[PDB]
Amino acid sequence: SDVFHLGLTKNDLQGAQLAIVPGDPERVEKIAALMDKPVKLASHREFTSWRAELDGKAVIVCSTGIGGPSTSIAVEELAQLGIRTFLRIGTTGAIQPHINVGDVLVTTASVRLDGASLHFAPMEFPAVADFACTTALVEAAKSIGATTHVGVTASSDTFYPGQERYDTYSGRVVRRFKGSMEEWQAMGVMNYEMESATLLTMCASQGLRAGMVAGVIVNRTQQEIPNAETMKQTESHAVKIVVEAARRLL
Amino acid sequence: SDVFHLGLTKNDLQGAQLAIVPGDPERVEKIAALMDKPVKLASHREFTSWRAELDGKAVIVCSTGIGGPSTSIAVEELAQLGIRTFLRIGTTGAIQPHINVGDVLVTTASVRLDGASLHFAPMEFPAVADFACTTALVEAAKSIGATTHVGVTASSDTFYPGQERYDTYSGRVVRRFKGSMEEWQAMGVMNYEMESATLLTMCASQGLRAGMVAGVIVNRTQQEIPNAETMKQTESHAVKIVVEAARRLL
Amino acid sequence: SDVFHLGLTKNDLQGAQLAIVPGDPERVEKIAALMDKPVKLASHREFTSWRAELDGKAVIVCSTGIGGPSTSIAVEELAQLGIRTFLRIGTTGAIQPHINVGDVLVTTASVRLDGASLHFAPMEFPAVADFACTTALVEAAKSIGATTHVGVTASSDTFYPGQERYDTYSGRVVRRFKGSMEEWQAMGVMNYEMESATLLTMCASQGLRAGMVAGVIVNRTQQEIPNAETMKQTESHAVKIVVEAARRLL
Amino acid sequence: SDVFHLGLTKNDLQGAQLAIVPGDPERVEKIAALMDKPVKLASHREFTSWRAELDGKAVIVCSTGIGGPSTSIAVEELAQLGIRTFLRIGTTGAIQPHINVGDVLVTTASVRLDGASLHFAPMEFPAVADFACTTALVEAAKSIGATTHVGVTASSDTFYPGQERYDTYSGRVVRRFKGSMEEWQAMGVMNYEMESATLLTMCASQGLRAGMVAGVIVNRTQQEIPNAETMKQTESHAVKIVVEAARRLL
Amino acid sequence: SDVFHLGLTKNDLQGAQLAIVPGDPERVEKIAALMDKPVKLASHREFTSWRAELDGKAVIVCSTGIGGPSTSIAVEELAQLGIRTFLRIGTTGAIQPHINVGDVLVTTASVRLDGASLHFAPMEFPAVADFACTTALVEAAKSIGATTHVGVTASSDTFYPGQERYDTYSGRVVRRFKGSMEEWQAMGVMNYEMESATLLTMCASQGLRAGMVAGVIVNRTQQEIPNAETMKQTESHAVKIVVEAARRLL
Amino acid sequence: SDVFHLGLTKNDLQGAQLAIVPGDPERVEKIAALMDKPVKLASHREFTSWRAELDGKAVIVCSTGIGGPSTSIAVEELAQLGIRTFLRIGTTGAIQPHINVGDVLVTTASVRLDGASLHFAPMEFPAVADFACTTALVEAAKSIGATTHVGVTASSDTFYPGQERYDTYSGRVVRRFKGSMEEWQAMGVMNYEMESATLLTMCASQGLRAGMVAGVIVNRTQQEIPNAETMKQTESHAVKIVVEAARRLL
Repeated sequence: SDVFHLGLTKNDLQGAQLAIVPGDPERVEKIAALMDKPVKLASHREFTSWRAELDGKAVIVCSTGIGGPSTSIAVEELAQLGIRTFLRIGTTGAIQPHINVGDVLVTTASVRLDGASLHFAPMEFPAVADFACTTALVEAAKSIGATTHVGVTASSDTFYPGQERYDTYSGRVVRRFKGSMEEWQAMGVMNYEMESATLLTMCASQGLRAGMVAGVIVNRTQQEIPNAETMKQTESHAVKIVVEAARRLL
Repeated sequence: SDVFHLGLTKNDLQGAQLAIVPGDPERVEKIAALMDKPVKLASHREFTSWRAELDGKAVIVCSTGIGGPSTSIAVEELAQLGIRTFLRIGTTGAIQPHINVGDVLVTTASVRLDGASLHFAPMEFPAVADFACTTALVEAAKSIGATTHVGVTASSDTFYPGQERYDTYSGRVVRRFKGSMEEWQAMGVMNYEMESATLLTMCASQGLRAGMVAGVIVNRTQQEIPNAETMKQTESHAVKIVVEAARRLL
Repeated sequence: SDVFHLGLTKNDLQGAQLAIVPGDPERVEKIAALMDKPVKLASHREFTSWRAELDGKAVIVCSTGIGGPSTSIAVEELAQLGIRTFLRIGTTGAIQPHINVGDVLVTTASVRLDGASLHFAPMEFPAVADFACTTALVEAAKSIGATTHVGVTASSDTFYPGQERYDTYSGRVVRRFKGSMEEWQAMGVMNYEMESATLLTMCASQGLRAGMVAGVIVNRTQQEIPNAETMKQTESHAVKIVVEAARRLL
Repeated sequence: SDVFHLGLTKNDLQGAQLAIVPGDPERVEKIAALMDKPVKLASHREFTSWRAELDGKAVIVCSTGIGGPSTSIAVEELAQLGIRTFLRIGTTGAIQPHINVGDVLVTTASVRLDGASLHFAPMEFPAVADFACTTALVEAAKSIGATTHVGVTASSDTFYPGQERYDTYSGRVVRRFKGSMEEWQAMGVMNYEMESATLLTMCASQGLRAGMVAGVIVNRTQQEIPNAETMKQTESHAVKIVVEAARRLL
Repeated sequence: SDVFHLGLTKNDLQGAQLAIVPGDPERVEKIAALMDKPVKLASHREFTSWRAELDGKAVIVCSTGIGGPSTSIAVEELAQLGIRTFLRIGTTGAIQPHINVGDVLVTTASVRLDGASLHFAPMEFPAVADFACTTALVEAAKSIGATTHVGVTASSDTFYPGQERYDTYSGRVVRRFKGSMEEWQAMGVMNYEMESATLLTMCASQGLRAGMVAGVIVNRTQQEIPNAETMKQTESHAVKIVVEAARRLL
Repeated sequence: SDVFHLGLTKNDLQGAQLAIVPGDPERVEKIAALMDKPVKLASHREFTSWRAELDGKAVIVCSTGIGGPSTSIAVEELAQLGIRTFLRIGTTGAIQPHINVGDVLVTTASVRLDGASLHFAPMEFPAVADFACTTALVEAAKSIGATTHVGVTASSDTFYPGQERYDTYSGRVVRRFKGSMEEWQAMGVMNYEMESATLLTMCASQGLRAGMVAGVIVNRTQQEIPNAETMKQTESHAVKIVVEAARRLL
């Protein structure tokens, strides 16, 4: 009630100025947990949010939920309240043979395959991650023992029919797409997400800092299938990483 | 469970082959209250699945979530299960002046201002509604008495920039959208929304009937807003028309 | 079909674990009236059972009665079904001079002036509010403006003597409770009620969440008369608070 | 408007001075109708007040609710309006082999195993019924042709935690209530109910006449199956007795 | 020099209004050695006391002596001097087989099994603890990730002739303590200590805030007793806690 | 390496079967000095043991410490150590307007205002002293020619309210004691100490003898500005006495 969707007043941030924003409310409480004073702040549509304390400081944990459009809202919504640094988080599947399940990727920039990012800046402008927000992550990952990685991620507007795949009802991909996983695999792209380009682009084009840290929970181009526990735990290695990094970014 | 999100068995519809689909999951129960003997099929995350008889026919309601990608996930799986026809109902703003708060707008075709629909069809192909679905919706509307307007709508992939909004954080509109609304506001286009672009295209091009009704929550060119109850006008006028419509197309 | 005094079964709860509890059964219809999925379940004895949904989860608002001998019944009748949390809401008079009519009052532990509780534990053991449900209430109550105080309460097995009241038939109080209120005031107790002693005492000793909040419908030490709605509205706060605190526990 | 909880206006009893106070309102009704001009007055919480008449004199019938604290108000609130002679009637099971599931008992005094009596007179004080009220009764039952019983009654504050029963969410049977039932028998106790030691006590210690008669729907002292033919019968007879009894008492 | 017992004087506090009261006279050193410019003030019977400075303000710390009777003197004479908030820290053993030798517990309220606590409030009043103090201690233990626990502690006035110790001269206690561990256990008690009760009870009922925190040195429940390097961390953890806490409560 | 809190063995006490225990350790030195061969033996918490001799037989001193729970500890272990007779010198305050400041009291038995003794024997059992240990005191008190006063005391678990002191921080004293000093005064009790109870009751219920003597350091009800010089000598004699007193009991 000062911004919509989120349903939060500027007084609900207790003076905060930074938000960690995953894309799922099941991580919000998990995330907020790893800190102290997590007084659930609200839940209003698909934008479920809390509020915690870190080094005696205000830091929020709000989600996104599939779709750069969906995302574009929460961040702007948030940003107009007080926040001005959107550390993101999440797991994923990489497209490189040398990259393992247990390693964590830190996205420097992204392939703008989404369509949403096109509302804050032309395509010639890059979906670039903030410098400090990138080093802060690498550190936080440089210190727990997580095989760090750094590069570019493809940010496409689709799960099955978009992300270059051929398993569904019909059996195709949009012309200009048909066979895109391969090509990127040759430009040194690491993973396949779906919100980064919007984020990076909508922060980079609007004088706002943001960083990204995922967690390889499976590598499609390899025999060996992942594991429940590995996935369960690994998921948390990514939790700590960012949680721990945000402190320096305050 | 045969899907990947909706979490429903193909036997869960018990006949169902149509489906009213709103973005907000909250309304799913609101909508399915109107039919006869309803039931909550399930409701994982932003994918609330309610079912409800209507003229002895097994009809269904389901949420879309915000954004075209989120949408793509619903419809694709819903169609997978057994549906062949959709019907979207929502809230929105009307750009034209002569349009009013608490009115119904039908859409025969949408301007593609996203990047989700592109995965199913080139930008030449049109975001067109379906006759069958336009028929009822228009009739069912003139049937319950509602100042009805019919035409074209812009389905922006963003709520703030794509729909040209300066009442924001930065107050800037990338060259592209600088003046788009004022320009739209002469091509005849009536309103702004976010999921029609992906719904119409993908359906129109997959042998699946679909249409889309909605109501005006606000006319922004206007300033003297509606009122809470005016907000419940749609929550009945537009809500009844889509069911009124659902019936005829049974 | 499941229990006796209620007439509910492990299917009327839609699998739940929490539940509200207003002693008066004519308040149940108003608790749920504030929550999505509001449906009426029965009307036995004084246990007017109702159900609802808060954030897509099942919540079982239910009523107790005057005293802890009935509440005895209510609590276990519910838990046995599958409830592991309870949040009492109610009516109360304040002994402290500075607590005003309306002011929502939360509790930490009630002074054992009942009898039922003595059947679940010794008088040495403390009728303590579960830290879990006590925090929730205080947040909600506080993140809404509610003028709150948190402290000690006096759970009497009677409404006139066990709470010093002379405007009666006789006009006398048995040695024991003679001048007690006075001492409680010095002792810094907050208010008078009749159900929290059992409830609290009861759950603690059995491994069950339990918290409690109520509303100032009357103060004695003071002058002013009972207003209008602030004897139904004075509840409004508590009513909502016990609900905004509801969400948080789900 | 004259009495907080019940509503009753001193002008609603019209010089009556007796009042049969049953458990639930359903029993309050089958009673009113047997006397004359049974008129309804009001119904709040577990308190439903009817108005009858016997031989040109006013009489009141009001439900009291479960527990000694519940009753605590029914009385004082009535006794505050004009009533001075109270009579209790309900149903119970027996503990003495020499009692069949069709008898009627009368309580001269009750073992105080409650908590709301201590709010009226030290445990040294007896919970004995008046002599007139307890004479009218012993006569009324001999009349109709019943098999009376005049003795002492167990007035527990809860169920199993103080009656040697168990199965439920096992609620600790206070170390004090170990080897209770068997010892209650050896001390010539007839039944077991839950509000008499609280009714009789607040009376005698204040200047009021109360009496107690009840039928035996069950007699767990044996495994010999119980016929509902008796259940409805026993009921009516008992009520007849009291209503006949009251005739004298007026 | 001001107080007949402690010794300290109004002056020797420097406006301080919060004191950490550990039992032993050493711990006091351990603590105080953590704030700014520690300074001994007095050492008289079993009441040694220093003065510190935390986050800018003046603070106190002070040994209590065995049992609550000893505590009773300190607490009072401290409060008399100016101390309004207290905070206890000690050791103990678990009753639950799930509590571990490295865990820490905060007490909401304790089963009053002492005797001295009876010179303040009746046996009904609870051994409840100030809401904030209690919260202040759950955060601290958290702000440093500890195998934390929260709930009720048991505290009598004896070591071996009481707290289930069939080991001394007589080999048992009166008919009160005779297989009670098993008892309180079944009711959910975390530990056994002696000064807790008295403290909480005396405080709540006077107008002061007090918190109770401890650490499990011996896993008495189990066949256990730890060494000399762990009987040190237990303290470092607890010390950093009640200190970290006190900071906030300041 | 024998018993913790004390820290003493057996070869440690040269047979010593009787022992003097004067609460305060700082006064242990100046007692052992009165008997023969005064040798120090330990110093732990307050339990400061000191070996000495008399007439060729061993006698030990071991200050107990404020409160009964303390003493409880000390005595329980000395006893394990061999001791089997205890004399308890200490100070006190009289409540009679005939006993001056410096008088010497001898206790036959005292009031049980403690709480520890309940672990040693029912409240009914008396808190009396051995007879040999009582004549031993008296006579020797006559011996040095000291103004004696045989009688009874009141043993309080707490020093401020236990003995109705209003000049506290809350200026409040619970019900059980409000005006508790005139009840005693009139009753015929002479002093108010804090350890006499556990001692006597604890000893008189196992087989050990015990005694009690104290010097009047402060007469409550009294005033008449206490003459400076008299207060030390006050404690002096009552020391000489016990030492000498202990003479006959060897």
